[PDB]
Amino acid sequence: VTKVISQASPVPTSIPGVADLVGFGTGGVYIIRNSLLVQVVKVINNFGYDAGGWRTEKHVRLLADTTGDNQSDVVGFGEDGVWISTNNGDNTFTDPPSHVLANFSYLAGGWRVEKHIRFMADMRKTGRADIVGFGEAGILISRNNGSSQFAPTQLALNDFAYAQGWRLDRHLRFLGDITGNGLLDVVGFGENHVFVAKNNGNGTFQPAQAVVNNFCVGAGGWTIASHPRVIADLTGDSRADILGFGGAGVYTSLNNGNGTFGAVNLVLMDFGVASGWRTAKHVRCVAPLTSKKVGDIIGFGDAGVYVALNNGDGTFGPVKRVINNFGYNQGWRVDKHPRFVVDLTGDGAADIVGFGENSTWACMNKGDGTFGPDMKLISDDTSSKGWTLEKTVRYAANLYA
Ligand SMILES: CC(=O)N[C@@H]1[C@@H](O)[C@H](O)[C@@H](CO)O[C@H]1O
Ligand SMILES: CC(=O)N[C@@H]1[C@@H](O)[C@H](O)[C@@H](CO)O[C@H]1O
Ligand SMILES: CC(=O)N[C@@H]1[C@@H](O)[C@H](O)[C@@H](CO)O[C@H]1O
Ligand SMILES: CC(=O)N[C@@H]1[C@@H](O)[C@H](O)[C@@H](CO)O[C@H]1O
Ligand SMILES: CC(=O)N[C@@H]1[C@@H](O)[C@H](O)[C@@H](CO)O[C@H]1O
Ligand SMILES: CC(=O)N[C@@H]1[C@@H](O)[C@H](O)[C@@H](CO)O[C@H]1O
Ligand code: NA
Ligand code: NA
Ligand code: NA
Ligand code: NA
Ligand code: NA
Ligand code: NA
Repeated sequence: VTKVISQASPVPTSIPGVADLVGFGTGGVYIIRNSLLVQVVKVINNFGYDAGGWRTEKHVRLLADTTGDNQSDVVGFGEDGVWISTNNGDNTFTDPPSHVLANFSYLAGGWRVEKHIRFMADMRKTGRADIVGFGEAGILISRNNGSSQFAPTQLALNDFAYAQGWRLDRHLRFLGDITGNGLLDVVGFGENHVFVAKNNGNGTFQPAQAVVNNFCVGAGGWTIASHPRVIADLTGDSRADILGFGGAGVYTSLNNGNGTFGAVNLVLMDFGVASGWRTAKHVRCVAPLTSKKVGDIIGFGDAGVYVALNNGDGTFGPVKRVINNFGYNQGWRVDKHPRFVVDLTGDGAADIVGFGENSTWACMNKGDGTFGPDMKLISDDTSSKGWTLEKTVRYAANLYA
């Protein structure tokens, strides 16, 4: 499946891949390298609640390859600027980090978690991640010129920002390739339309185009509170399609190939409000779980994990409960226990990992969207050891492969 960057998952993982685990703890940054010999390693005495004053409410902490060597670096949008610790290649990182740009931050640029969105993305196919912010006047990009040299911001597009009415309480913004050229374009679920903007390849976009009169708060009644939406390749043409978890169930609009979109269809009467699904208590994802390399549906519900497998064309097979765990009825809580659907084995079929009450747990995908037994990986990065949502950040991320 293709690289999609979203508000919900700003650190994309690779398909295929062997994702590592990263924790921005109170004392700093810790990693669990995906390997046969499992352990927790502290790598930076920074980017933490008690290690530099990092706060979920004011700052953004991410992983992205900022150098082009295919290793992920630690990036923090802090109080006064953007701070980077680079991956040394051997499960260590530079410490202290370096401040590379006095912008995209609370006091330098006036950026706010409540109003603005900050991502890291290779926007020009350089192999390096540029800074991309949806701010006040539009989308601002700082070009990564290599060797920690970040160009001052340029207004990539005068849209998808606070001045054009975009709000985190009402709308969704994504980066994803909707044309097939390998460049990340902008997809925005606005007030009355899904808009797209095509990437020019040089740090700017074409003007936005309304492509679907649906999936929005003012078109079809789609709320952030009840109806999560994603973009993902549902068909295998490498272009992002639209999928929504609506009232009745799952709605899709398939990309025509060029970033225009087809009809809106209800393709599955499950995973919606009508079948009991709730943003407050459940996790719904789209990720490849089989050899077809298209988006399948995963849902951490009450009784456990439910999957519907894509037939290969954006329609789905029956819903099956594949694991009687990671669900609400086994004590998993959206506000305490992060759960991710990511490739941990390198075969292209996404696995399940969860940071539980006492242990990190995983289940291996057998390659066909069925799973093995719940495996206990390690008793760290968990609630019981002080890792809370309010004070810490945890990701699955490809640090190397
Ligand atoms: C939240 C934040 O920006 N924290 C930074 C910290 O990472 C850095 O070590 C320090 C250097 O003086 O400056 C603080 O502002
Ligand atoms: C929150 C926000 O968008 N702040 C930007 C700032 O990052 C940029 O340096 C400046 C340049 O004019 O424009 C502001 O609007
Ligand atoms: C929040 C939202 O949807 N804002 C859009 C804006 O992006 C678009 O450029 C404008 C002109 O069509 O229409 C507004 O409603
Ligand atoms: C939030 C939601 O599910 N909205 C759907 C909308 O997308 C669909 O177009 C309409 C008629 O089919 O039914 C609404 O309930
Ligand atoms: C919120 C939730 O878990 N809903 C599930 C639904 O997906 C499933 O189709 C049904 C039959 O197993 O069981 C419900 O409890
Ligand atoms: C939220 C959480 O961690 N729940 C786990 C559950 O998945 C596991 O089946 C059980 C028995 O080991 O232990 C619980 O603590
Ligand atoms: Na790198
Ligand atoms: Na490196
Ligand atoms: Na900040
Ligand atoms: Na594109
Ligand atoms: Na597609
Ligand atoms: Na896998």
